[PDB]
Amino acid sequence: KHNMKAFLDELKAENIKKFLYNFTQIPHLAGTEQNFQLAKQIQSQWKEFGLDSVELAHYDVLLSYPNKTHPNYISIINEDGNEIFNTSLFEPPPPGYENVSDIVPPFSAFSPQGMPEGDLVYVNYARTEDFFKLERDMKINCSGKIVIARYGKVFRGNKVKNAQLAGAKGVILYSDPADYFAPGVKSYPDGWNLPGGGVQRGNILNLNGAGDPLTPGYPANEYAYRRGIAEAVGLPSIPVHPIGYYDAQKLLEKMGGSAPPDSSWRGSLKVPYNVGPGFTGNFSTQKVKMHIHSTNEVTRIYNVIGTLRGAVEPDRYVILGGHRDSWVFGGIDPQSGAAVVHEIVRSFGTLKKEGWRPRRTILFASWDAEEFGLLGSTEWAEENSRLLQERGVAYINADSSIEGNYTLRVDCTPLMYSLVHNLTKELKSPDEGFEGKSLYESWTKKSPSPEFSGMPRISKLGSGNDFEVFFQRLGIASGRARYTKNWETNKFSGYPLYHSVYETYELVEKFYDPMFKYHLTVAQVRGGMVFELANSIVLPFDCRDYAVVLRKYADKIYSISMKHPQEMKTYSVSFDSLFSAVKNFTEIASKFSERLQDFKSNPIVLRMMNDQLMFLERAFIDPLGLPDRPFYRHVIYAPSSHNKYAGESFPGIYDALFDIESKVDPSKAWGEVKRQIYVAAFTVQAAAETLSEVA
Amino acid sequence: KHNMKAFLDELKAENIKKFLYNFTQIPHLAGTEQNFQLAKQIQSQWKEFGLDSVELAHYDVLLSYPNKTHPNYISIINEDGNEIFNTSLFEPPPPGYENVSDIVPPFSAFSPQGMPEGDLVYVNYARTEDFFKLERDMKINCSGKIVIARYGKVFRGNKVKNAQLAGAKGVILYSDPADYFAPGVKSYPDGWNLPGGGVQRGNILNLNGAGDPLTPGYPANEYAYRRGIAEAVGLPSIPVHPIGYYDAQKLLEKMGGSAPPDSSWRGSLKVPYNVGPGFTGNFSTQKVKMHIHSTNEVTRIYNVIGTLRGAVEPDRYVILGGHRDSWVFGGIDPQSGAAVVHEIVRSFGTLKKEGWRPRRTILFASWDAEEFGLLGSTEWAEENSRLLQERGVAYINADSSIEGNYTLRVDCTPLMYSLVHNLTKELKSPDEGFEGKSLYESWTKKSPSPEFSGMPRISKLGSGNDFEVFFQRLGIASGRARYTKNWETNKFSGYPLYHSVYETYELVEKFYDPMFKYHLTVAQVRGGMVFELANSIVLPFDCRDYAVVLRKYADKIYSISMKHPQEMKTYSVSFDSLFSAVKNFTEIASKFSERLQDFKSNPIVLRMMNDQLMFLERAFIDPLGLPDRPFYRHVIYAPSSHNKYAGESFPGIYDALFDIESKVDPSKAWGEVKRQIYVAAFTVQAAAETLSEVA
Ligand SMILES: *[C@@H]1O[C@H](CO)[C@@H](O[C@@H]2O[C@H](CO)[C@@H](O[C@@H]3O[C@H](CO[C@H]4O[C@H](CO)[C@@H](O)[C@H](O)[C@@H]4O)[C@@H](O)[C@H](O[C@H]4O[C@H](CO)[C@@H](O)[C@H](O)[C@@H]4O)[C@@H]3O)[C@H](O)[C@H]2NC(C)=O)[C@H](O)[C@H]1NC(C)=O
Ligand SMILES: *[C@@H]1O[C@H](CO)[C@@H](O[C@@H]2O[C@H](CO)[C@@H](O[C@@H]3O[C@H](CO[C@H]4O[C@H](CO)[C@@H](O)[C@H](O)[C@@H]4O)[C@@H](O)[C@H](O[C@H]4O[C@H](CO)[C@@H](O)[C@H](O)[C@@H]4O)[C@@H]3O)[C@H](O)[C@H]2NC(C)=O)[C@H](O)[C@H]1NC(C)=O
Ligand SMILES: *[C@@H]1O[C@H](CO)[C@@H](O[C@@H]2O[C@H](CO)[C@@H](O[C@@H]3O[C@H](CO)[C@@H](O)[C@H](O)[C@@H]3O)[C@H](O)[C@H]2NC(C)=O)[C@H](O)[C@H]1NC(C)=O
Ligand SMILES: *[C@@H]1O[C@H](CO)[C@@H](O[C@@H]2O[C@H](CO)[C@@H](O[C@@H]3O[C@H](CO)[C@@H](O)[C@H](O)[C@@H]3O)[C@H](O)[C@H]2NC(C)=O)[C@H](O)[C@H]1NC(C)=O
Ligand SMILES: CN(C(=O)CCC[C@H](NC(=O)N[C@@H](CCC(=O)O)C(=O)O)C(=O)O)c1ccc(F)nc1
Ligand SMILES: CN(C(=O)CCC[C@H](NC(=O)N[C@@H](CCC(=O)O)C(=O)O)C(=O)O)c1ccc(F)nc1
Ligand SMILES: *[C@@H]1O[C@H](CO)[C@@H](O[C@@H]2O[C@H](CO)[C@@H](O)[C@H](O)[C@H]2NC(C)=O)[C@H](O)[C@H]1NC(C)=O
Ligand SMILES: *[C@@H]1O[C@H](CO)[C@@H](O[C@@H]2O[C@H](CO)[C@@H](O)[C@H](O)[C@H]2NC(C)=O)[C@H](O)[C@H]1NC(C)=O
Ligand SMILES: *[C@@H]1O[C@H](CO)[C@@H](O[C@@H]2O[C@H](CO)[C@@H](O)[C@H](O)[C@H]2NC(C)=O)[C@H](O)[C@H]1NC(C)=O
Ligand SMILES: *[C@@H]1O[C@H](CO)[C@@H](O[C@@H]2O[C@H](CO)[C@@H](O)[C@H](O)[C@H]2NC(C)=O)[C@H](O)[C@H]1NC(C)=O
Ligand SMILES: *[C@@H]1O[C@H](CO)[C@@H](O[C@@H]2O[C@H](CO)[C@@H](O)[C@H](O)[C@H]2NC(C)=O)[C@H](O)[C@H]1NC(C)=O
Ligand SMILES: *[C@@H]1O[C@H](CO)[C@@H](O[C@@H]2O[C@H](CO)[C@@H](O)[C@H](O)[C@H]2NC(C)=O)[C@H](O)[C@H]1NC(C)=O
Ligand SMILES: *[C@@H]1O[C@H](CO)[C@@H](O[C@@H]2O[C@H](CO)[C@@H](O)[C@H](O)[C@H]2NC(C)=O)[C@H](O)[C@H]1NC(C)=O
Ligand SMILES: *[C@@H]1O[C@H](CO)[C@@H](O[C@@H]2O[C@H](CO)[C@@H](O)[C@H](O)[C@H]2NC(C)=O)[C@H](O)[C@H]1NC(C)=O
Ligand SMILES: *[C@@H]1O[C@H](CO)[C@@H](O)[C@H](O)[C@H]1NC(C)=O
Ligand SMILES: *[C@@H]1O[C@H](CO)[C@@H](O)[C@H](O)[C@H]1NC(C)=O
Ligand SMILES: [Ca+2]
Ligand SMILES: [Ca+2]
Ligand SMILES: [Cl-]
Ligand SMILES: [Cl-]
Ligand SMILES: [Zn+2]
Ligand SMILES: [Zn+2]
Ligand SMILES: [Zn+2]
Ligand SMILES: [Zn+2]
Repeated sequence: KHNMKAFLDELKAENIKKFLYNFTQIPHLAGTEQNFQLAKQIQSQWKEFGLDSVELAHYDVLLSYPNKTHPNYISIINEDGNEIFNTSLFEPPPPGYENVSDIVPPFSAFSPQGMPEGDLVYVNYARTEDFFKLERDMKINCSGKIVIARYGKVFRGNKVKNAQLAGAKGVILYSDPADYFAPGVKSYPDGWNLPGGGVQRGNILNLNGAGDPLTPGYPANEYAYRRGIAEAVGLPSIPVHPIGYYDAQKLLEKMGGSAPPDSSWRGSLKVPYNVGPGFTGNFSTQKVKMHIHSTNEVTRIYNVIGTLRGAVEPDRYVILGGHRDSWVFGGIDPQSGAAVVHEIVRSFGTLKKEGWRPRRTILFASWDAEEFGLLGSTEWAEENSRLLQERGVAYINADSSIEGNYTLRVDCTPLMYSLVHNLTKELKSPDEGFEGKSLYESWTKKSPSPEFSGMPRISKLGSGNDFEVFFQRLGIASGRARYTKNWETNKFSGYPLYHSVYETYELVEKFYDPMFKYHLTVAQVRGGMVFELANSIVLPFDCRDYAVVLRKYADKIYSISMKHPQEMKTYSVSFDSLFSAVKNFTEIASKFSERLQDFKSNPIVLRMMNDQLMFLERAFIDPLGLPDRPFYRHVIYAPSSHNKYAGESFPGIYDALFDIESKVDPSKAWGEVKRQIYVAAFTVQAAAETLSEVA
Repeated sequence: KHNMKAFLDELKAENIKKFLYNFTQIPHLAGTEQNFQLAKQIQSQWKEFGLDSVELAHYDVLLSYPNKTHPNYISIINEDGNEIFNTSLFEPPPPGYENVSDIVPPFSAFSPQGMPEGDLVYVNYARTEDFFKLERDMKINCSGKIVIARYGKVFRGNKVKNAQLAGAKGVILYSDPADYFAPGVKSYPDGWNLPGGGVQRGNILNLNGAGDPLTPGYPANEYAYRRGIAEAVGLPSIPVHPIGYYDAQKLLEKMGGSAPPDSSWRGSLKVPYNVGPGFTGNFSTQKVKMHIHSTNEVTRIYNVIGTLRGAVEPDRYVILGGHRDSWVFGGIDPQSGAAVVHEIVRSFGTLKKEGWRPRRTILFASWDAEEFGLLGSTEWAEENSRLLQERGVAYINADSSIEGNYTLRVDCTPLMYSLVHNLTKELKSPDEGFEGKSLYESWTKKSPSPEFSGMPRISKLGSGNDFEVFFQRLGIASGRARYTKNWETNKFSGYPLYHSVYETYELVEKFYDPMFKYHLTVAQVRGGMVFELANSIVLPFDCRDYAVVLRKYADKIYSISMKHPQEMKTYSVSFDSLFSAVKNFTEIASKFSERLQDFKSNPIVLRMMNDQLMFLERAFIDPLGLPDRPFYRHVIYAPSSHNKYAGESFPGIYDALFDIESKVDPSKAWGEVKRQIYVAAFTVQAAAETLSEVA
């Protein structure tokens, strides 16, 4: 029979291995010839795997690259202007890859050019609270200083925005062993830790969902009208560069001025972690000088779009998407995900060649330029937004399949919670000590829900990956799954070799998943979810799960507000409307659920309830967007204004409440709280009403 | 049988007559008790007529009313400050209505309060070109002057905005017999002309689709958060008041300064129509003083919403809507339309009681506060926008059924052109000399298409009525139809007694439609269109008709641009992308049409092509809206920036080109032309692509 089990059993660990090896022998940087040739290989193979159509969709977008003949570096300069210390021009390439060309040296994509000279201030992780501590508590002024911050905790783009708003004239990012060196593990190539010469690449934009900086709202097609660079969205205004911890030690060891304010500001190097500004007495006349010569350039990018036409509802689209572009070899990020997508396509294609077709259309995507700001997925969705909003059932992301080997990690819309629970109960756990047990059992055991015993943790979607346009702009139900580490026993940030040259096939095969069994399990979870979304007669969404989280989020935003009881009295700040809307949502969702369970080969009633299910995510979109963030349109979920990676619930209210006690005009600020309460209450009630009887 | 003919034959002229009489014996001003009691009567009757459900939807919105104890008026004052002439405090009530209370005196709804004193400047119709002539050609400065303008040609709100931007400190509006007195016809009550004491009421807002001034984007429900008045949308900043032509003669007869610049500036009074500023020599020290004391007040309004549930596609909505609120008795505006809606409901209800149901759901609406800025329809649509955008097939408006007795007038989306042609070929002409001929024949004869012999004229939708939210904000196919005058033989504006106390039942029964046959024909057209939209198995829209008009509009916007050949060369301004998109739209629409004609009791293919048809209007919506007009989101059609009543095609391009030769930075201005060309081209291609095969 042609059922989910036939699909899942066709998936092979050994095929994933082969594809990963194939995808990671050379660098595939967005906008380079090698990434175009890999796109053409993916297109050809998806066609031979059996998809009905596979096309390239290309766009011309702003990318950023270092100058090959004028390298970026940082110096300590003396009184006279001599450069007495210079940071590295490249990461020591891994064993066997020392003759690979076209390895892009470490840089901060989209840095402006500059040669700023000045005194260092150390700002910890450069979080919002870190700058609060510096400015308000320690009375340190960053204006005209170069700030040095450790990577970790938050998106680097938020660090740069925070530094900018504090008046820094440049930013140095570095990897502290406290955050990127797990105790007892060796450095690559003998272990999975970051060595001292290793450096994390990454973009430092603040795009807030805009896509290509030059064409917000519209696809960067052949006749697109582009903003000039001065009006581009999201570019930083001060130079930025990343370094490793051998270099960082040399910049930090001479720091003077104030002591760190507590141990949460000290990493693991043998330095005092003084905050500055500037160096101690003997070296006080020495300065730091940045040399940045990267250029921004409009460059062609290529997405691969494959289509498996639905037999019954070809106008309903389930999308499996992940990126192809990498910073260097991309052994984890993204090729451990793309290898998995490639095997999923192969499996669906073998069913297709035996005569099967899914009920709904499945679209497969190999996105380009994700590393430069989610540009490929965003421009494609801008191009096709009318199709996606009227026909998009769901979007399943497929970047890195592993960042650890401990247990499963799922972030998704509440609408997919029951789907995930049910699917993981039918899959085998790959974990040692859980032979013959379900993935649900092992996952639940190692990652319990904080709210309910006997269930596993499923997190909110944040951002920093290609589902952003589909979920937060367009309101299509979205989700992601991968294998992860134990975040309890280990206090380091993501995985140590993230965005480094050392992220290789060998990293994965030697130290993460030698049997490719974790990969295979992630393929079954992603593949399984897509199968169920594309094939179940009733869409596998449970509106009642949204009702439960909405109450949780309402309670949580109310508790933030109730830190300010006097102001709530003075300004008549009531959450009554939001709680009322949530109660109504609960009631209506419960009655909808009964109709769904109880409605006869009547395809119109079915479709009309599949359309109610599909448009429920869509109902939380506000076409006016959030304040000063027009492309974040979902009212329940947005990326945190302080950390793009983290999701925030009732973001409009959260941001109106944040730091409200430091606003100069409290009537005005509490007015905007009330406004946002009204917006949320209205939108929740409106979402609820899409599930009432239609007439 | 239960077919369109049974529906149409059940409609009765004599029922329309009775309903009109019933709806026009007392004033039904928005926000007054009498309009609430009429809402409750409509609700009860629609229930007894057989609808499945009839509810009131109420909102609390900003309205405007004169002060009962502090009347608005205008004076000529002398040197000493004596008021030597005062305009009327009320229109002489018509015969038999002289004891009706609660007749609102003439005023400009939403005028601010003020007592400005100054010299008069006469600005003709206060159009954009009128102010150009004054300022640029005649060198007359309106700054600090009171301007007097004749009603006609454009929405009065645009006149007030133009006066404001010219620096006027107040505006006096008046009705010139040139525009409101048809030669050879007598004054009410002996004819249908405006007498000298008659005055046109109306709002002077510039809302640009926003709805309630205090709650743009969101319904004005019980917990709504309201802008303060200073941040309200669309309110004028200078006092404004309307007068009749006896009063106007007294203000104009002493005007001095420059002569009118040509005969297009002279109306029909025995005055020179001098432009001013100020009065001639003997009276030069006399001034005009306005006394305005109207107040803006948040007031409850009530829409009546009736539902006739669909038997097959209950989640697809065809809406018939028109307003109930009137300035005074509303004999034409709106009750000649509402009487027609009431008979349509009665007819559909008689079919329903014999067991019939339409295929799709039909919603019927009696909107409130249309006269105060389309507030009822807008707030309801803001409330229900998610339902309407995913389920709204079409919206058929039903304000005034007559403004003349010569022939039919239709304004609608190109998608309904074939529907209208086919329906009017099956209806009987009510016209003298066309006994036994079709409405199509008589209409085509008296109102030929300018483009094609053998077809009738169908115009673009403008604005100034309740379809605005449904069409220009939400992208639901919309249309309207009424009986109209011969605009050829008569050079007057709309109908003379528009928004005057003299608009009565007797006006209609004596002078417009004594047999109610024109009413009945409009009921058959509106009713017929609703029937066909709600009941035809394939939605009655022809995508190919959009292709034809899009080419016409492209040619037209290109010709405007080509008035500037040097700039088009210098700035590389190409319309190629827009013509390419239009050609593609034509090709794809033609292939879609063949699939539609040729696709088998397969309900999913049918529905998937009914969804393609229904979402085609929707595809022309840009969620970022037009520049500085976020609630005008349709890219093909918007209300003219110079005249809310008139439709403009490719409005984004049109406005970027308007007066472009007077902009200071031509590179910047031609850049914005190119930007708008790109937006239009992209949107047309995107609309076309919603009609390709779905997978
Ligand atoms: C969660 O769901 C419930 C429904 O189960 C919603 O309940 C509605 O609550 C609103 C308040 O936001 C009620 O509003 C009130 O309506 C009264 C009239 O309602 C009756 O008549 C109307 C016709 O217009 C019918 O639609 C309706 O069914 C009732 O028959 C008004 O008279 C009230 O105004 C008066 O009191 C208020 C408050 O003290 C004053 O400010 C006013 O000035 C005025 O004196 C009021 O507007 C509404 O009736 C409720 N509908 C019900 C019970 O069916 C919740 O609103 C919803 N939650 C959210 C957040 O949407
Ligand atoms: C009306 O409909 C037609 C389709 O019938 C559209 O035609 C497209 O036109 C665009 C231009 O806007 C063409 O774009 C060109 O694509 C070339 C590659 O296309 C081939 O390969 C791709 C894979 O990426 C396939 O998708 C495609 O089917 C072809 O096989 C590029 O190489 C071109 O770029 C080169 O030339 C240009 C122009 O001189 C340079 O600026 C570039 O730098 C580069 O040198 C170009 O991008 C596209 O192929 C056409 N599609 C077709 C024919 O199927 C119209 O665009 C459409 N109208 C509107 C307004 O949308
Ligand atoms: C995840 O799996 C669970 C458990 O299998 C699914 O819930 C179950 O779904 C079925 C089908 O709707 C329910 O069956 C119903 O039983 C009652 C009789 O008591 C009757 O109302 C219906 O005729 C129908 O047969 C079953 O009750 C329900 N079990 C629950 C809620 O515990 C759940 O739907 C799955 N989620 C998905 C697919 O997203
Ligand atoms: C308005 O009325 C006209 C004329 O009746 C409608 O056009 C006609 O629609 C019918 C049904 O699609 C077409 O019939 C077709 O005939 C051909 C054989 O030549 C075949 O392709 C199909 O099997 C079908 O029977 C007819 O050709 C067509 N006539 C035209 C275009 O002249 C029009 O659809 C109506 N518009 C509406 C309802 O909006
Ligand atoms: C655990 N963790 C992560 O998973 C970060 C997401 C990394 C990865 N995303 C990613 O690299 N995206 C790119 C582009 C993101 C964008 O431009 O929005 C990047 O962040 O530079 C992913 O989604 O798997 C994390 C959190 C905080 C931190 F500082 N470092 C890593
Ligand atoms: C012929 N003609 C009209 O039909 C104007 C539309 C009048 C009527 N609409 C209407 O009165 N709407 C109200 C409210 C309009 C709004 O606030 O958008 C008004 O205009 O004051 C209708 O749509 O039938 C016209 C054109 C120009 C002019 F100056 N006077 C009348
Ligand atoms: C990755 O796999 C592909 C597909 O097997 C290899 O590409 C093929 O290479 C052979 C031998 O050069 C050619 O004859 C085919 O035309 C290629 N097929 C394609 C592109 O569809 C590719 O070379 C492998 N890459 C590495 C690094 O091993
Ligand atoms: C990358 O850096 C190089 C070399 O240091 C730049 O090339 C120089 O550009 C300047 C200004 O145009 C010229 O006056 C020199 O003659 C060039 N020098 C050499 C060695 O060619 C180059 O322009 C930079 N590339 C960019 C900005 O993309
Ligand atoms: C750091 O790098 C700089 C730039 O390459 C070095 O300084 C240059 O050295 C050459 C050769 O001595 C001089 O002729 C240049 O004028 C110098 N350029 C600048 C910009 O200073 C410097 O020696 C390096 N420092 C260390 C410690 O290796
Ligand atoms: C793959 O899984 C193994 C099994 O847990 C990991 O290795 C162990 O890590 C724990 C937890 O910190 C230590 O107590 C043990 O000393 C390690 N044992 C062995 C056999 O090495 C391994 O680290 C995982 N790989 C990655 C990259 O996380
Ligand atoms: C308009 O028509 C309605 C309905 O026939 C009249 O309202 C009815 O009046 C009678 C007699 O007073 C009452 O017994 C009914 O309760 C009313 N029915 C309703 C409101 O549904 C109304 O009075 C007529 N108006 C005029 C001005 O003639
Ligand atoms: C309407 O006009 C009247 C009377 O000319 C206003 O009533 C006066 O308001 C002022 C200011 O509040 C008081 O000082 C007077 O004592 C009132 N006079 C009378 C005759 O009552 C009234 O407030 C206005 N109504 C509004 C603004 O809605
Ligand atoms: C125009 O109206 C005003 C206001 O009612 C009249 O002037 C008032 O007249 C009374 C009685 O003579 C005076 O006591 C008031 O002081 C006046 N008020 C103002 C504001 O001037 C005026 O007479 C009327 N003019 C004409 C020609 O009828
Ligand atoms: C209703 O229809 C009649 C018939 O055309 C209109 O009256 C005529 O108007 C024409 C055109 O200007 C004149 O030539 C005739 O003198 C009029 N004839 C009669 C019989 O009155 C009448 O004006 C229409 N009603 C309205 C309000 O337009
Ligand atoms: C920080 O530095 C500059 C002076 O160089 C000054 O303009 C700015 O306001 C300072 N802010 C402080 C001291 O808070
Ligand atoms: C019109 O009037 C005032 C002077 O009272 C002045 O400020 C304004 O600029 C004038 N504009 C002209 C003369 O163009
Ligand atoms: Ca873009
Ligand atoms: Ca509103
Ligand atoms: Cl992912
Ligand atoms: Cl109308
Ligand atoms: Zn990635
Ligand atoms: Zn990455
Ligand atoms: Zn009206
Ligand atoms: Zn009106």
